Amino acid sequence: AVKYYTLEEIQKHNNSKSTWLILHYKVYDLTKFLEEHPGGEAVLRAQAGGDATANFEAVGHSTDARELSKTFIIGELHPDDR
Ligand code: HEM
Repeated sequence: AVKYYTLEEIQKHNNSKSTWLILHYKVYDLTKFLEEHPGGEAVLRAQAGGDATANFEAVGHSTDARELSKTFIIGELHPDDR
């Protein structure tokens, strides 16, 4: 299978580096994208844990981003979260 991650497991990644989150039932590791991500390592690290779909969408982001995200996809939201 793909190995989905629970909101909890994703929630464990919210300290300094470990920065995961859920964007439309999809998990994106951006731990090695903090300093890289133009928004500035802050909003990403803060919204880390999950429930950033609205935040991500609120920014809008472009096609390039939408595609990049897929390259950063680590899996999907656990089938026991939804
Ligand atoms: C799925 C992974 C993500 C990728 C690949 C990504 C990529 C990008 C890129 C390329 C930009 C440039 C803006 C543009 O012209 O489109 C950007 C800006 C931005 N992103 Fe992301 N992003 C991701 C996730 C997030 C998340 C989860 C948040 C919310 C916590 C976020 C918040 C922002 C903000 C605040 C900006 C700057 C807008 C501003 O305040 O001026 N991004 N992102």
